[PDB]
Amino acid sequence: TPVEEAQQKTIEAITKAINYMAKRRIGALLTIERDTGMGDYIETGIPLNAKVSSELLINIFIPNTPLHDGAVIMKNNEIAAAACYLPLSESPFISKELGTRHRAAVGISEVTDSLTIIVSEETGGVSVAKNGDLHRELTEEALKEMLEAE
Amino acid sequence: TPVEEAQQKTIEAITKAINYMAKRRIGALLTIERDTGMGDYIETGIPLNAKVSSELLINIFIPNTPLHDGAVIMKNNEIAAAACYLPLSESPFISKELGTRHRAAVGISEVTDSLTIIVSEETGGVSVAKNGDLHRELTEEALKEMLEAE
Ligand SMILES: CC(C)NC(=O)Nc1ccccc1
Ligand SMILES: [Mg+2]
Repeated sequence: TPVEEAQQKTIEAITKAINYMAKRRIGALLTIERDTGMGDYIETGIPLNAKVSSELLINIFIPNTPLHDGAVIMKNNEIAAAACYLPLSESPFISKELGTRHRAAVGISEVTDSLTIIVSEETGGVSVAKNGDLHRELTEEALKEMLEAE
Repeated sequence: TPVEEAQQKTIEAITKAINYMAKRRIGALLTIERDTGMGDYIETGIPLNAKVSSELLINIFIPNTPLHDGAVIMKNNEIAAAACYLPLSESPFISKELGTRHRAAVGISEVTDSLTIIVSEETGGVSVAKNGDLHRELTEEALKEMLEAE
């Protein structure tokens, strides 16, 4: 159906952008709003309300640019805003070598049902935060399964 | 009115982005649609349909990124698409040292009433193409006045 084709197109756009950033070890933080509304965090960023594309996602996260500092938040199949604030987790159970990008992803996942994708700037490793937990060292197959499950 | 305030915000966003890119010698090609519809050219690019911001305009044009090659086309207060094709002018009044961005800008200006801004990656100079003419080496003040008058 139209809705299904649109969801698959967005999943493909995300995975392509994530693959590009993982290869180049470009740090990234991408939160997908679900049932819990995140308007209050969207409002902290730069409004975009833009169509999703792998190209736009990549251009947002390029290091040392206006938009790369903070989270992209997606809502209703669009990029709602970039450079958004997310709350930092105080969980003592996050791997100690990880920094604020991952703690922000876990933090928003503690108070929403959202799914957040993180690319490490140190390793290019890809992880997902959901329900207060961080799922690390994901393959492409694993991230896709997570997006389809979501 | 709200229409006039939105226009002023878009002009402020455009001028801030152009000023930033000029200082850094970031090549840019930005066409503002007017009364002649540019749908045929918009459809050649990557759709964004995004709210304008100086930050997004800058991020689009960062060298060696997916979106930087080709024109950004704006429709009113939105970035409609990036990496768009524009036709190349054959006018003999284009300085011979100028490259394809300037020739594309004059080209679209010959078949539309649009206003196109170009930042040279060679010199950082700012120019505008309108009605088949290229006006070069604009001050910040002159550009803003041209946009306000448009
Ligand atoms: C060089 C690596 C880091 N290449 C990848 O493509 N990794 C990756 C990990 C999770 C999801 C998608 C891609
Ligand atoms: Mg002059």
